[PDB]
Amino acid sequence: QTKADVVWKDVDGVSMPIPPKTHPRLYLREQQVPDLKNRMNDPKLKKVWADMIKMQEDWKPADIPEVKDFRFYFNQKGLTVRVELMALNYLMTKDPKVGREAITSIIDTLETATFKPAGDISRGIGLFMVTGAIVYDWCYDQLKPEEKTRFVKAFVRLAKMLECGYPPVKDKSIVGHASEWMIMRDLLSVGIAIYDEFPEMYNLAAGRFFKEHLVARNWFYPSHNYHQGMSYLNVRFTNDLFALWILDRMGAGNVFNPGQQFILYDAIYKRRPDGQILAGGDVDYSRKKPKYYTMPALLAGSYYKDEYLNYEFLKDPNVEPHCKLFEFLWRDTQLGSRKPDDLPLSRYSGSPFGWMIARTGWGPESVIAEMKVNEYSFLNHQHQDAGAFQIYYKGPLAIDAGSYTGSSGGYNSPHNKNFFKRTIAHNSLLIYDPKETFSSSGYGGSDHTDFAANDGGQRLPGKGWIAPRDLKEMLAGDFRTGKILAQGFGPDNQTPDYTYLKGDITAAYSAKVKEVKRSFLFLNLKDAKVPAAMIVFDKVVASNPDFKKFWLLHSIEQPEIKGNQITIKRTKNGDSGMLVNTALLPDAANSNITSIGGKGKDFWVFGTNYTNDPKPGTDEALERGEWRVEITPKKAAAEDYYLNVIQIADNTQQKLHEVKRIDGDKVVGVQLADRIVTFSKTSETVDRPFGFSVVGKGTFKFVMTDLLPGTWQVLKDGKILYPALSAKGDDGALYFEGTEGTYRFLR
Ligand SMILES: CC(=O)N[C@@H]1[C@@H](O)[C@H](O[C@@H]2OC(C(=O)O)=C[C@H](O)[C@H]2O)[C@@H](CO)O[C@@H]1O
Ligand SMILES: [Zn+2]
Repeated sequence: QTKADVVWKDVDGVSMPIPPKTHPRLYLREQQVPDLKNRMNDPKLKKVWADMIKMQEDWKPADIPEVKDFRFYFNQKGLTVRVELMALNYLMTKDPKVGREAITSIIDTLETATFKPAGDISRGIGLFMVTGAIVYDWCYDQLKPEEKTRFVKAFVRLAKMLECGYPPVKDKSIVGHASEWMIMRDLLSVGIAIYDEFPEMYNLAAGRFFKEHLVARNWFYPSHNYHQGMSYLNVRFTNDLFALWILDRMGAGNVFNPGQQFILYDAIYKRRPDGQILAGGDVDYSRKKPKYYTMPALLAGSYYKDEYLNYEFLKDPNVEPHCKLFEFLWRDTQLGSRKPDDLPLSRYSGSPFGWMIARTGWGPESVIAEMKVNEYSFLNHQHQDAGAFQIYYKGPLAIDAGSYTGSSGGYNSPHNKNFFKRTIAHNSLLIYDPKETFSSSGYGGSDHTDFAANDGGQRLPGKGWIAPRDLKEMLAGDFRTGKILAQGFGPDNQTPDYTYLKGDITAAYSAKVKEVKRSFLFLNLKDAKVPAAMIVFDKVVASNPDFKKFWLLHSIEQPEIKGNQITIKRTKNGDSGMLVNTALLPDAANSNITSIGGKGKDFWVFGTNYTNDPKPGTDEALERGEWRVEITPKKAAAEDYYLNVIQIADNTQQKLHEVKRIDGDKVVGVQLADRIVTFSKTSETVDRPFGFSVVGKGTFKFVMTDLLPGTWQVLKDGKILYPALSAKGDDGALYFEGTEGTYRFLR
């Protein structure tokens, strides 16, 4: 970590650091050179070094693939490993000979290397460049002049092959491949290295980083989450952190908003007791291999001295071979670790996310609930899933359906364009305009289509469903998808009885709607037999009554529908959770409850099924799901309200809680167990007096939402009960306890 000591100057109105005139300055500075001897003698890093020396042997000829993937180069072997270890050895011994061998071992091949086109080859080329930059900066004072010219020219030749182009003016700065290794590690590392001879490279690489990449990352960082889904969180957040470490070790301090520290807590909250991670954005599923965020936990953990993240890394302290050197140089072996068992049970991610993760524990019995507004969309690996909810408990119950890969293909698959990334795949809301079109001409890198299917979902923002170049372009465009209206959890911070969230998601949709709102209320019922519930209350106003509205609930197994009750079970893979939904609004007379699914109908989108069967032996628990429940109004209307109450329990639980709808003037609500929860009848702010009646035994906990913040008064049976309570602005809510009787609220 150290304090910045380089000189800053504005370039085109943007402050940027200037590389110091001194070597070493890549991945470390002179200041930390003498500390390598101890890292060699630190046993936890002994194995790491041992591993790298093993990596020195060449690929045995017959085992070389022939299709030279990025997977082939990231599994680094042979000469390039050797020269890195020579260059390191040169820092440690100062020995002219050791340094000169590194320079001549690498230089010929660096200027000659050829790279056959293959999947994400820029990764290979980029890592080759790193190898070169290490020798160049680490052995700078052993370089002959002719050699520097040779190296500079080799680097430029290699740069011109990178996908972002050289100059690096191509692709995207918030998402996409240019948001990965090519600029934040690879191009940056070389530019730093050759700055004395050819500063243009640094000026371009870091130019774009500070002008674009950084600005866009600092903007969302304060909310401690990431937008690329729970798989690509790995590569993308890793490359942010490479920039972090690189520039700090250059002498530029931490250039990112320090909130970066808390981003990976979101992964921790999503860990299932079966070793898997809660789904989101582009992911696949497995029950064979637990998922880890090894590199992010390492880099962020060690830089910010964070024990919760460090523990995360300690789960599987095995870094990909091309990164073993960065473990060795940057890993904090002194830093401690803690299990997550003592963290608060709910975490909130503010603008531009508006996301709640809610839990009932950290052990085998944990319910895990996710609630999402989405203020903006980042595209790429993010799905158009505004308003979506997800519930796991002893297995996935209320699912985030579909899968990234399968029989359909991968990123470019029909299944991606037409189901996976679309609203229909999610526990959200559909409003079907038969005449809506969805421009997709810019999506993906293969198999381009001008349009994608109509799923009655949210728009495809951007110029044909591509991400914007950067934050400026984003904000000037059409990527806004909603607004957080209210949020909170309490009354205790550690074990909140409820978790609350409300968003206006109207902007996610086309002019087909006038207003779309969703209020989630998750209750931690603090009880083994039935440990959680979630109330969802929606307002949908369409530009045309004849636009069919849908409410969706996805599952793995077939749901049973019995009147106003929906029962979903897990009976496979050792899961045994149960979700039961009580449909309160629309009421039985205006409600159509229908299931769709089974073979041929699992990825169904109005007349067409976007087949995506797993590659044999994968997704063994079928978490890409096979069934969904649709709730539609019988009666065509511009304005409809949905009110659904979910309960979680073991699929062996006979008796659950009875759910009563509460109807007052101005408000609509739900009573179950000892919880009372109310909403504005119109889902707009309540600013006049209102009331309702409670009937039932014992003490109740009340959460009244949609209130005008200020001082409310609470009466019961005509007499003052709480002369003055305060509804605050963030949640617009009252919380209090009370027994049965007839209530009035004054303001
Ligand atoms: C700008 C963004 O929409 N670019 C797309 C790539 O993300 C996508 O590549 C897939 O995703 C990734 C990755 O982002 O790490 C790696 C693999 O190359 C792909 O699985 C490509 C694929 O055609 O399309 C877009 O250019
Ligand atoms: Zn999804």
